[PDB]
Amino acid sequence: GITGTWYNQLGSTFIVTAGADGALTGTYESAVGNAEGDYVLTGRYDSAPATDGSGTALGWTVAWKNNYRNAHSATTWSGQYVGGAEARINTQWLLTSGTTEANAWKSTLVGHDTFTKVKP
Amino acid sequence: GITGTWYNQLGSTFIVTAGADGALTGTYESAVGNAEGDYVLTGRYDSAPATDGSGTALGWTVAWKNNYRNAHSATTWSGQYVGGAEARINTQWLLTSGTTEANAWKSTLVGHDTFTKVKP
Amino acid sequence: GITGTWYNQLGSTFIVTAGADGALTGTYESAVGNAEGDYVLTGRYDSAPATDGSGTALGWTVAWKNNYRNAHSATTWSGQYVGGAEARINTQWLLTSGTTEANAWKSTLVGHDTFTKVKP
Amino acid sequence: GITGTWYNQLGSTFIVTAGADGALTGTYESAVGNAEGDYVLTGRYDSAPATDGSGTALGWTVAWKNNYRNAHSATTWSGQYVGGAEARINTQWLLTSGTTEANAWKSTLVGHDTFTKVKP
Repeated sequence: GITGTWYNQLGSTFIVTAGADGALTGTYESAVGNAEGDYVLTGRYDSAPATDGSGTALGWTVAWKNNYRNAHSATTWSGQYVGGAEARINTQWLLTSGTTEANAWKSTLVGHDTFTKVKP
Repeated sequence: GITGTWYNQLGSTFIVTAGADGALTGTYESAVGNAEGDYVLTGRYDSAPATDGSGTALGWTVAWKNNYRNAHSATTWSGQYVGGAEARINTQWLLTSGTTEANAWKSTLVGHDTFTKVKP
Repeated sequence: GITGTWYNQLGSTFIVTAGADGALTGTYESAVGNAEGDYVLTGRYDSAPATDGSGTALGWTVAWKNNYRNAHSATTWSGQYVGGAEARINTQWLLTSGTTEANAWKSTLVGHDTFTKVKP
Repeated sequence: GITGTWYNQLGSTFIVTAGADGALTGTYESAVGNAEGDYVLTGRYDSAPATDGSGTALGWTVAWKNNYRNAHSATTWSGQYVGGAEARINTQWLLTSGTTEANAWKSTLVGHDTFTKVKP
């Protein structure tokens, strides 16, 4: 039940299709950072998860280049999907920027997002 | 630059194809963890990187399910490709396992990987 | 502001004393993991925070050894204290277990914690 | 064998004493960021680690305020010590800054450092 629209706490929006194979493909609209419009997203998910109640592991990447801006950065979300009345995708994320060698050490931001099927 | 076979510090291999559109595709074989054989890889990279000597932002995911195993988990690498005599893909990763709600707190491991174009 | 008893989202408690010098001292009791009883806590915080409405940078460590248990691991929380009607300590943490070299790759878990001044 | 001077790959220097109890106390000189001089560091370590070859879990915090600058930030290192000819402390780190609420999402940098008993 991953296919559809999801909203994080910060008002960001993404749409995705979860293929029967394990493909995640869709769009991400970010409500923060140097971003404007929709950005392509692609990732993977466990298409045959544990049947003991455990969530479904997944992950996806968005490169912050589109027709509007190019932040020269990229975020990957790593987390799991959990079904039910209060369905949510809980993730941790890493945002790496292209940096010179001198600045590499501070190239990566880390955060956490919680996505739900309704807006905050 | 990015397209080709890559090797990390631990014995893992990473064969990737960089699309003109910013797409990352390929297969991954992990030397560690609950894995064996090839796994699908999907990601994105900045197809118009800055020209100031900055690295090239990218990310990809691998879900650890293939025809032989399912670890009920996914790893995302977030990083930057760096050129030179010694080109590298410089990454940090998160590995999230599908868990129950009462084990969600210890769901995600974090680490780093350096990919070089020659075997360790 | 920071000195006092704090509670996270999972049932853990965090009693801390903020020194004038920037020192953080106290005891922690974890509701999760390989833990029971009180554990020593030591850390630091910015004793001269900016006045522009910014949070107050801080961090502390707890090694999971006390007179009753030893989990051969340590957790560091990195975060910022935020004032208001609803003061919070906003954190991300890394939990590193002592491992063998061939398990060093899966040594560290990453997560986040929100500490409030009232019980969950 | 933690007590003494350690150098990371980036030329940073720290000195520490590991008390028989589990106390880490000392100084950190950073070779990167908005830092000048020595900064106080405090943390914890496992003072009775596993006797199977496993490393010794530890963690420490530095608040980036001293007599020279105040970056209004703080780093926590989480990792393990490993003895032997090639002794090293391998860590992951989190650098949180005080931010307004609007900017909290990007308040934390993440990296990895490897410390040795001799300079790079």
